[PDB]
Amino acid sequence: MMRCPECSTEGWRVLPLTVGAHVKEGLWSKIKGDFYFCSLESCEVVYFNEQTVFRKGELKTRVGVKEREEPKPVCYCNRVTEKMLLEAAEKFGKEKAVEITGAGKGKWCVVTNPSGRCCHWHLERLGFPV
Ligand code: FES
Ligand SMILES: [Zn+2]
Repeated sequence: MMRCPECSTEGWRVLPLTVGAHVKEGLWSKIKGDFYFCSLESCEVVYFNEQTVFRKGELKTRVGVKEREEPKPVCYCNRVTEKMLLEAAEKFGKEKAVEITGAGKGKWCVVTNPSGRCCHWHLERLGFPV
């Protein structure tokens, strides 16, 4: 609902629980309420709100959609990278790759995933309908 201050993309709400799991611990005192996640590949911003912006360099976690080179995480619960997904998609086809990597099968995404959401959105963005 809130728009990224850098790229204008609508972000999705994330709780302090999620933000604290992904930002460098030295920045925890700056986490004072909800943030919004910027999912745009080109934008340096990862979390933003009225008070504070955390860019890629302020996170301890690599955010898959923001990374140009491997490792490019997609599923954080099951430790699946873009490379694993496309390697397997070439061998077994995109649908059997999702099934074989285990991407999307976890439940702890609000903490493991920087977006605070299940990795389906990124899987779908990559052409792996789930
Ligand atoms: S991040 Fe993929 S199932 Fe949680
Ligand atoms: Zn942005």
